[PDB]
This record gives sequence, C-alpha cells and structure tokens, in this order.
Amino acid sequence: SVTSAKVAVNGVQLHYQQTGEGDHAVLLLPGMLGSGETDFGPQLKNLNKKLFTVVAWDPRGYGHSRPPDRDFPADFFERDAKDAVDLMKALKFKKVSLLGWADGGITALIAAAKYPSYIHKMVIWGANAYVTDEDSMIYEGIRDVSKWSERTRKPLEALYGYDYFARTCEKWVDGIRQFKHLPDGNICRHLLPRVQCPALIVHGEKDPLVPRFHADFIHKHVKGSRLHLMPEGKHNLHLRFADEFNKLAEDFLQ
Ligand SMILES: [Mg+2]
Ligand SMILES: [Mn+2]
Repeated sequence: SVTSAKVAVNGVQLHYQQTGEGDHAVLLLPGMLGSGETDFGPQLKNLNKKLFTVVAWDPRGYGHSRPPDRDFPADFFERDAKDAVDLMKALKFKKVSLLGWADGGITALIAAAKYPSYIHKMVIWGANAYVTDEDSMIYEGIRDVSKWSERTRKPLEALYGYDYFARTCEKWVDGIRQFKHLPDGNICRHLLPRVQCPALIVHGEKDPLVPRFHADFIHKHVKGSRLHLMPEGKHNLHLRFADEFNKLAEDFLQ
C-alpha cells in the first residue's frame, strides 16, 4: 500500500510516495528525468515494510514535482541534495538511509557528505563523481529521445508528454556536460572523502552508460565503503534484477 502526496520544501511542492511502517527510514533517489513512479516500483512494492518506511521522491521539475520545470544550474546536484534531506525532515524522520540511482546516487553522496549526522547508511549504483570525455560522448548519444528504444521512451513520454520529455533530456545533457569544463571534470570527487556513513556501491558490469572505473573511484575514496559487482547487471539493475538487488540492499541496511 503506497501513498502519494506533496510537501512544501524550499519553495517547491515536491511529490513523493511512501509505504511501510518500519523504524528504519529509507529514501529512494531517482536518476535523470526520474520519479518514484518510473524508477522504484519494485522497491516501493517489495522492500520489507516491517523493517522500513520507504519514501520515493520526485526532484523538482521531475515526476510530479511540477511546477517548477527542470533547469540545471551548476549546483543542481547540491540543490537536489538539500531538497531531498529537507523533504525527509519535513516528513519528520530523524535519520534516514539513502538508496540512490545514477544522478540520484550522486545526489545521495552529496547529502551524506553535507549532512552526515542525518544519514545512517547508503546504497548507490550507476553513479559517477566526475565527467570524462568518454562520459560526454555517452551523454551526447542520449540527447535525442526519439532515438531511444521504444521500451525506455514509453514510460517517460507518458509521464511528461513528448515535448517536456525531449526538451528536458536535452537540458540534462547540457547540464551534466557542463562539469567536464571544471577542474577535474568534477561533480563531487571532493565530497567523497567527507562521507562518514557505511556505503554500498553496486555496479552492473554490463552497464553501457557508466564505465566501471566510476564505481571503482567512488569505492576508493568513500572510506569503509563496499563495492559489489553484478556480472549481468546493466544500468537498470534494480529493476531487471529487483529481487537480487533488494536482498543486497536490505542485508546491507540492517
Ligand atoms: Mg585531477
Ligand atoms: Mn510522483
């Protein structure tokens, strides 16, 4: 049983889905153009409702957190990180664990580093702490949504309508590529050493969007972190291999 609602946070009405009665609060952070509805169905359904209280939020401009429309200023990951934590605080949780996917994992890393007393544990996958030429090329190949597979386009087209979906994807590409021009193509390399909570980095070895060196790098600089490789996992491993992933996550969080 899942409840959808909005809460006022930093000038925006953020949408989120909540389920479970557990004492361990968990926030699910979606990736680019994502939402709880499109990125975390299996988790909102199967994560242990007795152990956890699960919340899946929609970053401003994504999912149902519209208005406003999405924009990508240089600090957009930090803005999302603040919104995410403020949302959970608005919902009265005293401490929470984070499950972040891709852009959501980058967001989770930032939140753990900036608000260490609020984060218990963290599980991230498909995230990159910086942008390289190889990444830039990958992003460019994603820009045109019309060339996306029909299966991956359907859900987002239905949620946003073609126009917003196409336009926001282009702004995302320009928004994430902007980091390549900064020293070290940095997004959050500098915050990794500041993560103080136990972290589990999962990586699908067949992920075509995020080279494994990004997971190795995050693992290297996040003290006490654990890295788990899934031979058959791709970028959407928590969806394609939901049962396997959920077990990995639940075991780590306990
Ligand atoms: Mg450097
Ligand atoms: Mn939503």
